[PDB]
Amino acid sequence: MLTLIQGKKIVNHLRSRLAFEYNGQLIKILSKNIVAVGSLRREEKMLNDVDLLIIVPEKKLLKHVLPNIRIKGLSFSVKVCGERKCVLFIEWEKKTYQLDLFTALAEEKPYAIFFFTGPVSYLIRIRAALKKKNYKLNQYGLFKNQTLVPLKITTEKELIKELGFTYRIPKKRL
DNA sequence: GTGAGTACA
DNA sequence: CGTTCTATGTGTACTCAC
DNA sequence: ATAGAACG
Ligand SMILES: Nc1nc2c(ncn2[C@H]2C[C@H](O)[C@@H](COP(=O)(O)OP(=O)(O)OP(=O)(O)O)O2)c(=O)[nH]1
Ligand SMILES: [Mn+2]
Ligand SMILES: [Mn+2]
Repeated sequence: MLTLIQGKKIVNHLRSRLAFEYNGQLIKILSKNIVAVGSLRREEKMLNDVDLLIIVPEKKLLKHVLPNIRIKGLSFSVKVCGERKCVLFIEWEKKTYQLDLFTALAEEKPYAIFFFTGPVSYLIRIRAALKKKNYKLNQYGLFKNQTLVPLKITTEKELIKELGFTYRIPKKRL
């Protein structure tokens, strides 16, 4: 375990140091395209792991953008990886800590953040509401009866509100 | 080289 | 009848027949 | 959020 002060330090260092190797020359992951989520974005006092959400700008880099990932100048061991979820352990200070990573394309941004900030209890509650209205909300979208439901939205609030729910900051999300 | 059961969110 | 407790979801990456 | 069930 590690604190929000530790986490904040760790996430800030990484945002200089991320990139993936796309067939030789490695293309630099721009930090305006990475977003701290889960506990750290809710600003909980104590952290179990740092969970991060990378936004890809074309679909056909998902084949590359997590299983060929590098963090400059620091050690790590991989336990799992895929196109959209990739879990890593880090060596920080003398510390070993765990780092989840997650991807969505820009079309998906707020829903990935809303899904990934948690908390777990909030996600469990919030969904039942719309299953009662026979809708489905996921990392990627909002859908009904097998067809996506498009909305005129850009940020997470406009999503939560377009869904018809109290918007609140991630500290006390429940 | 399609398809159920599990692990971990 | 009011207060309170409780239940509630679903995708990714993996494994292991076939 | 939301509704049903257990309890005064
Ligand atoms: N724990 C958990 N998280 C889930 C689940 N489903 C979706 N999530 C989302 C919400 C979480 O905020 C996000 C990552 O959660 P984590 O497992 O890393 O923990 P979280 O960030 O909530 O805080 P933590 O790492 O426990 O200190 O994934 C689930 O079933 N369990
Ligand atoms: Mn976390
Ligand atoms: Mn996590």
